[PDB]
Amino acid sequence: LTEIEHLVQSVCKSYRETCQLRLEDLLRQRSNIFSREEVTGYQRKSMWEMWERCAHHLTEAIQYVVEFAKRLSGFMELCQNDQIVLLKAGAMEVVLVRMCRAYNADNRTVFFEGKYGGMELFRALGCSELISSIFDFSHSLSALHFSEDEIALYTALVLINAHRPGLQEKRKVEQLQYNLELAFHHHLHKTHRQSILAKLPPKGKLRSLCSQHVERLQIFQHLHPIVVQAAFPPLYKELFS
Ligand SMILES: O=C(O)c1ccc(-c2nn(C(=O)c3c(Cl)cccc3C(F)(F)F)c3ccccc23)cc1
Ligand SMILES: CC(C)CCC[C@@H](C)[C@H]1CC[C@H]2[C@@H]3CC=C4C[C@@H](O)CC[C@]4(C)[C@H]3CC[C@]12C
Repeated sequence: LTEIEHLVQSVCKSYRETCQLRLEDLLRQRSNIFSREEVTGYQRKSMWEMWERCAHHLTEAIQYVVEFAKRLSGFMELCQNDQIVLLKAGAMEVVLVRMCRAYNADNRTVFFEGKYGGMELFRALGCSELISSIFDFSHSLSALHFSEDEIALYTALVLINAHRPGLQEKRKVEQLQYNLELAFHHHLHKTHRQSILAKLPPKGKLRSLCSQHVERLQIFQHLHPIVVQAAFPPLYKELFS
């Protein structure tokens, strides 16, 4: 079997081992929806408590994407500067894509702390426009009905992007990117799913939504800082303190 069919398998394996929540569990749990009383309970929480909860869930989700990245062929062989550049730009873009698996377009709910709730769950954060943007992005992805393997290959390409400003070894990233692009294109062809290519977000869209999200996270972190045990300290230090 070709270098490319092995690359498809290695990316899908890495994804399955780092996917954090099982799609089968997320789909089954769709009927499990926060009550009016449970929603009011969350809305009455202080923004500092809701921040602690959301910051920790987002940090944990990022750490799953760091593991994913570390398991991609060639990622660990990049200079550390380039590993940091790709993960700083890319890891939260991958979390925002991964969210569509935990999103129900039927009732516009996301899986959060054991049940499905709407964006009004997060009212205490005072972030309505940003959170509405994140829900809308997930709503856009949900219409693709991404397979686990499509999500794996697409999110590998979200990360392995030679056009990120700051790369020291651009040609090493291009070589990895070309192989992952071929793997993705090969797999869509093999599975009669080339139709999703025309429906993928414009790439400026994910970058710009991600930029707004992280900017807001950095403001909360400045006001009420959380600490975690860094999975990748050089990267952690490029964002935390
Ligand atoms: O475990 C780690 O090594 C690690 C763990 C997390 C990151 C990482 N956090 N992050 C955030 O936006 C973030 C989050 Cl998710 C929660 C609270 C505060 C923040 C903020 F201060 F950075 F704004 C990112 C964005 C983009 C890329 C990587 C990361 C990086 C490294
Ligand atoms: C401070 C503000 C910006 C926080 C944003 C609030 C909402 C949008 C956040 C808080 C917790 C987040 C979730 C935390 C963990 C996961 C699991 C991951 O596998 C997919 C994304 C998903 C499901 C996140 C989606 C976005 C989320 C629901």
